[PDB]
Amino acid sequence: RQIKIWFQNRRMKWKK
Repeated sequence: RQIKIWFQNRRMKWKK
């Protein structure tokens, strides 16, 4: 399945 790096790859694109 997914949801492991998915939005994490869209997460890495953050401002944290």
